Amino acid sequence: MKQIEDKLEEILSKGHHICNELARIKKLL
Amino acid sequence: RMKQIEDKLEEILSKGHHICNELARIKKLLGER
Amino acid sequence: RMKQIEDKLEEILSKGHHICNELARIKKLLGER
Amino acid sequence: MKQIEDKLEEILSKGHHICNELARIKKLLGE
Repeated sequence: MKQIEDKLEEILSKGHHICNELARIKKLL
Repeated sequence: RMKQIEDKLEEILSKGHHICNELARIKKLLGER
Repeated sequence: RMKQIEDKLEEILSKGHHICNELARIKKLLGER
Repeated sequence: MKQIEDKLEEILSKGHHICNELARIKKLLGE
């Protein structure tokens, strides 16, 4: 379970990064 | 055409935030039992 | 409870694949004009 | 423009990675 939970938190944190990137791209366009 | 793409990006990053919230919920549940 | 979480992960999977397809579409459009 | 495209390709790349990871996790929980 700890590996699953740590992987979901990794994916979480990358999804947040992806949302920030798409926000940045939207503003440039 | 550009306004359509900007609005689609806003939609996707909204859905992306929702997905992340759903995964955080799942992570919480999986740690309890 | 576990079956519910597995089914939700399959929903999220599907939605993430759809999102990627949408972004690939956007990437195509933005390179044309 | 090339910067934007290359970032979108990085992102959807990583999205495919995320989907494979979630598919792996679903299988593990199926136990």
